[PDB]
Amino acid sequence: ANQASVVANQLIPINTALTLVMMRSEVVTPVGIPAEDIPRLVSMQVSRAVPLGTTLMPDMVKGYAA
Repeated sequence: ANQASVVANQLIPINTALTLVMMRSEVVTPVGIPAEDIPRLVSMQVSRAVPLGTTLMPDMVKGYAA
């Protein structure tokens, strides 16, 4: 029900390390990576370009394990 996920706040280009300006928290379905994990994600790289408005999913961040 009101579980928040990381949603792309701007285009995140392929193989660019994530900065906190790139990530917002939002309740959406399907559930993706929990909002709580935004601190962890900083400096990790995404494996594909993530468009504005897209929920970050585990399989899009290289090196992610929850």
